[PDB]
Amino acid sequence: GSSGSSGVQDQLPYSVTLISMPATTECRRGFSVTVESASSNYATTVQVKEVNRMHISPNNRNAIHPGDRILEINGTPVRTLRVEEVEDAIKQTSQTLQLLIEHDPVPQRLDQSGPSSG
Repeated sequence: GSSGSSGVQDQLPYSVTLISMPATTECRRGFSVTVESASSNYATTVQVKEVNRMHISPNNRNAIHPGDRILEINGTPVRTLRVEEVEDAIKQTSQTLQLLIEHDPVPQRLDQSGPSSG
């Protein structure tokens, strides 16, 4: 009922994020998204291309960010929401835009050169 994503049981840690902001301040949205369909017509995967902290806000700016992956939009599975659907949702510039970002515990894969010499 409440939650559910091909796995009700509990395994390994995880931190989910949810951002619910009203419209996008008129005009066009503030951030762009990527739609992958592999070799089909519907959606298969969504990724955050660009994101503006000014167009959005210092509140949802922490939750969302460029590089993450949108699991659900407005409270719906993108893995099922046809491309047009995944895009239309964004077009909505007069309604509460909900974005569910997934945050993993694992550390950020950075370089591999610490403080040399001792």
